[PDB]
Amino acid sequence: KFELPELPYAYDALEPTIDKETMNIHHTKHHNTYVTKLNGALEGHEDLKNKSLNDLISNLDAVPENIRTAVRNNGGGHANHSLFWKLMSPNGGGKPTGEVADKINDKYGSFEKFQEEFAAAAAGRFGSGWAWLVVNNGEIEIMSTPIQDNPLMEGKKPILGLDVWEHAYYLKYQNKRPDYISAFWNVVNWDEVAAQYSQAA
Amino acid sequence: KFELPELPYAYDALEPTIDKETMNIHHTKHHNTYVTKLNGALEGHEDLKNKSLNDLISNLDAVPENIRTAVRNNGGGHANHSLFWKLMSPNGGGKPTGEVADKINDKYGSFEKFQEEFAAAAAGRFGSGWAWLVVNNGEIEIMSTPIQDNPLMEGKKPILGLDVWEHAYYLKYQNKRPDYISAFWNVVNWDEVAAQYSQAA
Ligand SMILES: [Mn+2]
Ligand SMILES: [Mn+2]
Ligand SMILES: [Zn+2]
Ligand SMILES: [Zn+2]
Repeated sequence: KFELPELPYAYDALEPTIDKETMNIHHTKHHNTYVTKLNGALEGHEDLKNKSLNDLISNLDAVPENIRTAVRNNGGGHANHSLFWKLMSPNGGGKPTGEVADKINDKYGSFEKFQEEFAAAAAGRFGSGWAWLVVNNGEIEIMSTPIQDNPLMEGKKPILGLDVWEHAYYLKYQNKRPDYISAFWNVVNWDEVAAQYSQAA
Repeated sequence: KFELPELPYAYDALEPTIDKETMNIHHTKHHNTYVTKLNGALEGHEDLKNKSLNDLISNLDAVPENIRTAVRNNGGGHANHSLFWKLMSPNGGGKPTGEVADKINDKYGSFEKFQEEFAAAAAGRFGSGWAWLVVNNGEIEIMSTPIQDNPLMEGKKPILGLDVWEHAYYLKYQNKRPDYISAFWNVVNWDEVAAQYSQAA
């Protein structure tokens, strides 16, 4: 029921920023694994096996203790990475657009301002985890979920996130995470962020 | 007061198993950073600045909330990695020796038995973290501390640990952690484990 999604672009379609090589691994390895561990946990747990990844991820209570964690770590990863793949593009980057843009300025004053905040957050997260641009009600803040936890698990709808696990950049940038973070901006598809905004609200 | 320690061996003195390259980074980058962040936190906090890394790490309460975390994440890392560097050797590996050996058999029956347990633990830890072979009283168990937390922070004296952060192997093994884990065994210096055992007890 849960399947590994197709990359809307080539694996080298981002080769300057993120090396096609990690793209290959991070996609056909890690991610896939999550989709695997996931499907094979809900195996036999009927009522669960009938829920959307989102619902499933949201109400982490309906899942029995015995496998709650696995649906978490694997349910989140599969969800997080799923989103990630779409928040980049060979024909993307630049500055935000749409209401998302405005809101961003209403927020931290200027986009560059926001960025400086985000970059800081993405670098804040110790160990593994992700950084995001939630949308709590008519508002949007900046947070960072550890390991694979997804913000939807706290009632906050994501619209932008950045894998910060060292496996998402250690090949090309090793320990220089800020560099990886700076680079990110070039590929980020604000069109998606936009769409992901209207739906949430 | 706190300084980055010298590697008792060359950076390529483990080149078949762990690539000299990561050895260089993991040592002169990551680790160093921790020693940096550490010294620069206790800066000004007098009574603290007079404690041994161990004491300091142990009683994580005496540290004010405002910097407790930093002494943690950085205090643990600096301690963990410090130990790690010594738990390997170009002239090491093989099977355990000394009372440590016996105890190991008393424990899981056989060393290979223990290994199978350890390897499992090292692979268990989700996200970042380390796996260890604690020594609680006259006994020794197997656990895994997340991120940089160190078992000494729970009253358990370490004698063996394995960096499991993806930065300790992603260069040579990428996502194949079990392989990295298997490989580990070859370099592990049981002589050290031994010594580290007598002292604890
Ligand atoms: Mn990832
Ligand atoms: Mn490390
Ligand atoms: Zn069930
Ligand atoms: Zn003080």
